[PDB]
Amino acid sequence: EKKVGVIFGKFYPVHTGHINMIYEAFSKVDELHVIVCSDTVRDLKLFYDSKMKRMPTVQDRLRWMQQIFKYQKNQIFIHHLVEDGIPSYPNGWQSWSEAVKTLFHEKHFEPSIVFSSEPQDKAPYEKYLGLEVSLVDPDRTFFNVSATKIRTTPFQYWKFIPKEARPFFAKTVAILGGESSGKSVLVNKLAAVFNTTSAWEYGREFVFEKLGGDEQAMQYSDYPQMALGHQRYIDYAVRHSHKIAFIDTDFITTQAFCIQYEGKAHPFLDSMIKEYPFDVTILLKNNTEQKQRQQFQQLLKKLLDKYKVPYIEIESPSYLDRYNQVKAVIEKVLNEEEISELQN
Amino acid sequence: EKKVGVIFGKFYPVHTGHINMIYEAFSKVDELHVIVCSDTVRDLKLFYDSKMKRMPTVQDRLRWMQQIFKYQKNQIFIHHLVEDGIPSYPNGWQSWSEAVKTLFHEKHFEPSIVFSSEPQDKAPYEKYLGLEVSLVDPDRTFFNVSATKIRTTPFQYWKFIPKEARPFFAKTVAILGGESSGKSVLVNKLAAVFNTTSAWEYGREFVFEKLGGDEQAMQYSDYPQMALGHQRYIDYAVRHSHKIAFIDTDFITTQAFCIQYEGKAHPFLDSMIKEYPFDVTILLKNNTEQKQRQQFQQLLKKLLDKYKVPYIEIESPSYLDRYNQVKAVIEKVLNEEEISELQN
Amino acid sequence: EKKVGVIFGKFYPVHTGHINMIYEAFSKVDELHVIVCSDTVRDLKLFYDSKMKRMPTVQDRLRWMQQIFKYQKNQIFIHHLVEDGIPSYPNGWQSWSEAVKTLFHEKHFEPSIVFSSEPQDKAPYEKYLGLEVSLVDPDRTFFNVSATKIRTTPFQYWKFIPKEARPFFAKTVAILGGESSGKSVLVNKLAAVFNTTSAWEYGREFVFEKLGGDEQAMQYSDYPQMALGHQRYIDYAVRHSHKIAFIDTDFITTQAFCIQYEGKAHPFLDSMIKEYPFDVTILLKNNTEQKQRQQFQQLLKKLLDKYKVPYIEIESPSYLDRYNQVKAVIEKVLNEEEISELQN
Amino acid sequence: EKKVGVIFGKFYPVHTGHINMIYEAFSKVDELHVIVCSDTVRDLKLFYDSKMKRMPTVQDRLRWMQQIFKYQKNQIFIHHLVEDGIPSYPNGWQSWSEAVKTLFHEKHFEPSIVFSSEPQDKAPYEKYLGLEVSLVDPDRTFFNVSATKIRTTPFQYWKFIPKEARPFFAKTVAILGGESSGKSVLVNKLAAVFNTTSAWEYGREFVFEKLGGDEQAMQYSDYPQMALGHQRYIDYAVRHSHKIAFIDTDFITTQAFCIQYEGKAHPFLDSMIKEYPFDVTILLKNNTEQKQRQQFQQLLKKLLDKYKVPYIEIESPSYLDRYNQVKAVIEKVLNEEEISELQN
Ligand SMILES: NC(=O)c1ccc[n+]([C@@H]2O[C@H](COP(=O)([O-])OP(=O)(O)OC[C@H]3O[C@@H](n4cnc5c(N)ncnc54)[C@H](O)[C@@H]3O)[C@@H](O)[C@H]2O)c1
Ligand SMILES: NC(=O)c1ccc[n+]([C@@H]2O[C@H](COP(=O)([O-])OP(=O)(O)OC[C@H]3O[C@@H](n4cnc5c(N)ncnc54)[C@H](O)[C@@H]3O)[C@@H](O)[C@H]2O)c1
Ligand SMILES: NC(=O)c1ccc[n+]([C@@H]2O[C@H](COP(=O)([O-])OP(=O)(O)OC[C@H]3O[C@@H](n4cnc5c(N)ncnc54)[C@H](O)[C@@H]3O)[C@@H](O)[C@H]2O)c1
Ligand SMILES: NC(=O)c1ccc[n+]([C@@H]2O[C@H](COP(=O)([O-])OP(=O)(O)OC[C@H]3O[C@@H](n4cnc5c(N)ncnc54)[C@H](O)[C@@H]3O)[C@@H](O)[C@H]2O)c1
Ligand SMILES: NC(=O)c1ccc[n+]([C@@H]2O[C@H](COP(=O)([O-])OP(=O)(O)OC[C@H]3O[C@@H](n4cnc5c(N)ncnc54)[C@H](O)[C@@H]3O)[C@@H](O)[C@H]2O)c1
Ligand SMILES: NC(=O)c1ccc[n+]([C@@H]2O[C@H](COP(=O)([O-])OP(=O)(O)OC[C@H]3O[C@@H](n4cnc5c(N)ncnc54)[C@H](O)[C@@H]3O)[C@@H](O)[C@H]2O)c1
Ligand SMILES: NC(=O)c1ccc[n+]([C@@H]2O[C@H](COP(=O)([O-])OP(=O)(O)OC[C@H]3O[C@@H](n4cnc5c(N)ncnc54)[C@H](O)[C@@H]3O)[C@@H](O)[C@H]2O)c1
Ligand SMILES: NC(=O)c1ccc[n+]([C@@H]2O[C@H](COP(=O)([O-])OP(=O)(O)OC[C@H]3O[C@@H](n4cnc5c(N)ncnc54)[C@H](O)[C@@H]3O)[C@@H](O)[C@H]2O)c1
Repeated sequence: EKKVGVIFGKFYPVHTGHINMIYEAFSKVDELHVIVCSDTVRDLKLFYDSKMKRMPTVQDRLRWMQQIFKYQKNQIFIHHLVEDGIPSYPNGWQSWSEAVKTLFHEKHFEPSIVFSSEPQDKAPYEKYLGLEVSLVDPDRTFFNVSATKIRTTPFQYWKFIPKEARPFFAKTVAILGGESSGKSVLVNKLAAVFNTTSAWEYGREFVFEKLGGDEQAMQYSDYPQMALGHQRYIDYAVRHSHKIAFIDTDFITTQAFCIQYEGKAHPFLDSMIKEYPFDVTILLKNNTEQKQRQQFQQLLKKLLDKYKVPYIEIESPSYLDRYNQVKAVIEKVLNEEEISELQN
Repeated sequence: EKKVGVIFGKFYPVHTGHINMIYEAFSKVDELHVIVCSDTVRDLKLFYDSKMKRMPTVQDRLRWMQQIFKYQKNQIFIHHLVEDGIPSYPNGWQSWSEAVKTLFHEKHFEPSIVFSSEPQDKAPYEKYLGLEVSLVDPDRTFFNVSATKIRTTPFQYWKFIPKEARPFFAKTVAILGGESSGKSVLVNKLAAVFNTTSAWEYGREFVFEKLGGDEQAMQYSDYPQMALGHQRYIDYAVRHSHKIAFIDTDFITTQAFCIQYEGKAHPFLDSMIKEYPFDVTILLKNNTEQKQRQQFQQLLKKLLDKYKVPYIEIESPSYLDRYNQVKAVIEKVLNEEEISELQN
Repeated sequence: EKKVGVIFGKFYPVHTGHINMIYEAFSKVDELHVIVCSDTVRDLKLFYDSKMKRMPTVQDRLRWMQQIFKYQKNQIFIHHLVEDGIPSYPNGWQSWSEAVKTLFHEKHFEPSIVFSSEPQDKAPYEKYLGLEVSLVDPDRTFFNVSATKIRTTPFQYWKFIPKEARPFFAKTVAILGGESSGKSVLVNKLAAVFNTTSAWEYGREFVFEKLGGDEQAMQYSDYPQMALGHQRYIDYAVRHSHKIAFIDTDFITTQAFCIQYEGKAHPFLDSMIKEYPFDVTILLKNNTEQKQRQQFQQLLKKLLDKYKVPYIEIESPSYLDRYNQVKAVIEKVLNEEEISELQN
Repeated sequence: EKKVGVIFGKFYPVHTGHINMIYEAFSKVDELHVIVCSDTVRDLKLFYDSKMKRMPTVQDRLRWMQQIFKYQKNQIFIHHLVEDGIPSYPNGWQSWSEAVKTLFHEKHFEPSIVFSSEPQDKAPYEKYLGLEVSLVDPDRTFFNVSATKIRTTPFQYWKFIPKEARPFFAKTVAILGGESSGKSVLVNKLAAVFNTTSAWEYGREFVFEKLGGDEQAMQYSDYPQMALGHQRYIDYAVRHSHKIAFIDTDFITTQAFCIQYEGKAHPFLDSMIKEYPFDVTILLKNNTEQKQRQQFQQLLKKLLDKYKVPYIEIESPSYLDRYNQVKAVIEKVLNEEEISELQN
């Protein structure tokens, strides 16, 4: 025999709600085929309509599934269905089931049962696709969540967002400032206090070594690697972030460091800057315990100003203070919003 | 010059409160020495007084620190101080500072400053050890927590327990039952619903292969490895557990499997059984959709009964039901307690 | 359409020769099914006939394949075929192709092409199974190797053995001796000199801490974990061994340590001892630079003697010497053999 | 007391010879300080004098040590000594020992013994630094190797180069060609045959999906990640390369793919191209079993030609052939050299 089932979704994004369902259906079959359906214009409207920074590609999405069901990749399959031109959901099944059928051929599989919620699809599935259907928790008894709720307010529904997607819904807070090191501790204490992650300044060991005598501790061709490692860090922090990820330094800090020590810029750091924007950038100013430091900060603003980097500069007299000021803004990110130079 | 500081603690256990502090002190020094102080009898009373399953050894403790501050192991050091015979805290400093001094010699380091909270120690530190002292968040402004609070009610203070210790405060729930597979899905759905982890049945692929024809899919010398892998799983689940970790099958299930198929027992599975007890063991019985299954369950109870394994057997007519029954008990673990055959 | 191919083998063991082939066939199909065929008695004769320490189970074998082709597990499948009762290779195809057919049904796949070498199978495959066949490097142009060559002399054909199997063909050399620490360095220098791996003594840090004052640095309930970690180490060393893996200490050393400090034994260490034998055990004696050490060595021999642990004791006056003596024996393992108390 | 030793080196590069030594010295001390000494102009001459592609920075070097002795970072330390202006080796000790002394202060450590080979240094060390010295294998009995031998002919001394450095001495061979897929298999078969590694084309799954209908399977903003993953791969391949690492596709192939499908280029791919050159680039042409393929190859040469990418184009009628042609060139890399469009 060999039972075989299908599933359709937009998975924009994928929540523990879908996830659970998919496993459920999977325990009822020997082989399950999971379809990620996209609509260039529809998807596009949902993205812009939301407040998501970057938009998840079809690839980004397929990959989420591809990953979530890796251990079972030998039974659970994942395909992409393109529904462009095909009339809006309520009615188009004739036109839709066409492509579905097409997929089933060029992908060589014939499902005989479909899983879902949205009862309103049973008959139609039965009609145009002619399959046995099976409702599964439509009342949302388990996993009281939706792609729209998460897409609208990520933080209120965080426990429902799989770690594969987190990158499209987490917020990164980068903290620029002088070698004060107060930064790093503050960056760590914050993550601690907010039960979340942080991503150190990659190569901080040499930064401190240079800055000190050693002119060769950090040189022009080092920067690229340094940046790339700082990236490895950030990604772990996001992958595991609770809602926000504190990032010690940012790529601009690295491009700043370079320039100051070589007079040159380095196209690679430039590229990184444009590739990995941050959600919130905070600038720390101090002046109470004289060198070339004031020059770095000068340089940071200049570089920050270019690139059009929205940032909110903090000035403070003592540690404990700075901590509060920052903690304050963050608190507004975890809820409130619209900052830009903050409500001060 | 080269500034150098010390810290004393019992770290029973270690919370994000201590952790934070230690980093703080660390940013004020080039080299920090962290002392884990033990008292055979004192420690012993605290353990038994609590409701912790296993007791953390001196090694277990040193290792927590050893690990938490691994990346900084080149500046932050960790030592063990034995305060047995030395009179109870309030007064004994003369007798205590003796050993401290002894450590500082046989460990070749001379700190010149000490960090802590508990102001009541400044003068004494200044007195008997003669060091500069520095209060740090005594009001517990950040990290409103204590070794006693966590030691008393782990779950209420979970966000304060580092993942290194979790094993001594998390609870494992093992679910025994037939090949029903409903187990596995249920075991996963549970972890999902409770935003926590689960540890699959290692080698489930072959279990299902055997059980089916293939008598060679799982044979006597396989068991040891199988068990050990199931262990790798459990440990990840605990290391990352939210408060509880659902464990598909247990070592007894493996020893049961063996016996049934070889007539023998296997000393190794036996050892594993006695080494890794579980916090809660749940037994699933079914009888509504006839083979040799009833024999396995029979065998499970026999093995469960020996070993003195406290367990609570669940009987149920349909999936959705079983789910509720289980979910019920769990809910009592996350709060209430004392079950043993449950309040039914 | 959807092309689909099969492959048959004993894979006892699996060499880069099979591996290569399988990928080759895989690039010619959309879906490849790889059959591991076993014969209780045949396999059994091949094992005993060889000089392999432990025998690879059907599970051990399926797992090798299961692993080697993990990334492709969604297209390349692996099945077990039982050919017991079925007449010896040359003739039995009628009886053999029966089961093959049976598998193809209860496993729901119908291949239409078979890959192999051994031309002598084309017609028969064409005959009894009726499939298109395709020779692939029968002249062994690439991968001049065989399951028998490796099974006979592993070391001469090491470059052909995948790391998944290495455990069944690598040799472990454990080195027991006093805290001399000369051990560890020697154990490392050896691996270095022989461009191979080594597996440290897990928890050496505390061993040295105990042995010194700290009676609580290593206590009875620590041993189990310590052992298990030492195991994690050994396995990495084997997984990556060049031909041999130097192991600092052995499980008996741990059971010895225990006894000496608790008077008890600990069933768990006992189990480990019986589970993980070593290929060569070397004993280091010294007496030139008085404590309780002579007692440990005494204890090691007593424990070694029981368990029936074949071992070769080395006595030496200075480091450089010991190094040569050891290096000597090893050299005989990489080639010659039969030692037991060595050729001295 | 607390014994403490130093070591000086250029470590250009670091071989298992140095490594071994350093551990040796380490077993004779409680704390060892390892100095990496650089000379802008000297180092620079050694690099150019050799045939190394990229030059190891001071950072690259410190990091090698920093890494090799990570597990022991709490006792073995690593420092950088700048000997610029200080007269050439044979004589300058007065001027050299000055800085050494300076380091010992600003780095707060006072060694009382020095390790090395090169006896000719004992007295001088004794003289200008006044330390107890200790020869260690000067006859190069163990580890018959030198920084110059490796720096001159890496492959002949591969077993002596730690995996941390491999990147500066391994060779990467990238293989460009059409979706033929013959590439990938060939790229893998090569690594197999040469007992070495390979780094697949990251995201090959979608490449093949696009190329086929799916215009959304791989879009403009995907490229950056794709590239970066292909990088993760290459780095593993080098880190573990035997002497050479076969790389499926190269960054130009990715920039080519982009352009062809968006008409644009993407600055990021551009940056990657300039950052990660390859040692040998091979181009595969085919014309025997018509689409838009000929256009890609056209595009590859255009992009290859720009960037000034030295490449050797291979034309061949059948697989087996191509394999030989390639295998041929490689064989010349493992020994001979100077190719550029090859000796054909
Ligand atoms: N044009 C047409 O006529 C036509 C007809 C049928 C389908 N379609 C397309 O097929 C796709 C199907 O999309 P969809 O509605 O399934 O997208 P979706 O991502 O919202 O839902 C995926 C599945 O998850 C289930 N689910 C969601 N949240 C759940 C929760 N909290 N608990 C349990 N289950 C939960 C849903 O019932 C659904 O079957 C769409 O692209 C749609 O436009 C089009
Ligand atoms: N907060 C950070 O940015 C950061 C970066 C590197 C390492 N670490 C910590 O150092 C310890 C081990 O260091 P090591 O000796 O392996 O040095 P390392 O540089 O080799 O560490 C790499 C390890 O750090 C982990 N890691 C990477 N980015 C991380 C992040 N943002 N947050 C937490 N972990 C991250 C990785 O999973 C990996 O196992 C771990 O506790 C690790 O968490 C933290
Ligand atoms: N017998 C004697 O006369 C004598 C005298 C002095 C010390 N001692 C011994 O020294 C050891 C010191 O133990 P301890 O009191 O530090 O143990 P502890 O583990 O409770 O505290 C460790 C440190 O963490 C700080 N801390 C704890 N919770 C915190 C939080 N939430 N936020 C910020 N900081 C926090 C504490 O102030 C303390 O310095 C004990 O073993 C004690 O018996 C004995
Ligand atoms: N829930 C489980 O018990 C369990 C066990 C193994 C793998 N997995 C999952 O399978 C996927 C990868 O499988 P694979 O192809 O590497 O097979 P694998 O058996 O090699 O997986 C080992 C991997 O699983 C992770 N892992 C181990 N125990 C785990 C646990 N209890 N919960 C979650 N992760 C655990 C480990 O960190 C490791 O990376 C991951 O998503 C992993 O989480 C889950
Ligand atoms: N009783 C019967 O009548 C009968 C009939 C047919 C098959 N069988 C069974 O089918 C199984 C087939 O075993 P097998 O002979 O394939 O075992 P095998 O493990 O030696 O070979 C597996 C495959 O690898 C290929 N191969 C091996 N070394 C190679 C190298 N260096 N380079 C390239 N290719 C290489 C072989 O040609 C073969 O197809 C056996 O169990 C056999 O007894 C039985
Ligand atoms: N030779 C050994 O037995 C051994 C054991 C542990 C660590 N190490 C080395 O220490 C360094 C990192 O230490 P850490 O800070 O992560 O401590 P750790 O104890 O956490 O190291 C575990 C790491 O060591 C590796 N490892 C495990 N057994 C190994 C073995 N026999 N040989 C080589 N590597 C092994 C594992 O893959 C893992 O990444 C690495 O260079 C590692 O090779 C060696
Ligand atoms: N200008 C001056 O007067 C003066 C005086 C003394 C030292 N120095 C500087 O100090 C540094 C010392 O450099 P170096 O000569 O040690 O560099 P190196 O990298 O070649 O050697 C490092 C160490 O490894 C040992 N070693 C190398 N290969 C070995 C092998 N195969 N087996 C065993 N041991 C091996 C060497 O004996 C040496 O002590 C240089 O920068 C040198 O110029 C300068
Ligand atoms: N040859 C390759 O380029 C390449 C790339 C990825 C994975 N793989 C193989 O796939 C298997 C596991 O895949 P997965 O399910 O984790 O997918 P994955 O993409 O998550 O695999 C990442 C894993 O592949 C290893 N890896 C990365 N680059 C590698 C390289 N060039 N050569 C060998 N290993 C490399 C990494 O160490 C890591 O454990 C392993 O056998 C791995 O070797 C190979």
